[PDB]
Parts: sequence; structure tokens; C-alpha cells
Amino acid sequence: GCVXYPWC
Repeated sequence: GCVXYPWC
């Protein structure tokens, strides 16, 4: 759940 994906 890395808010920013697919480009974190």
C-alpha cells in the first residue's frame, strides 16, 4: 500500500 505506486 505504498501511496505513489507503481512509482514510489
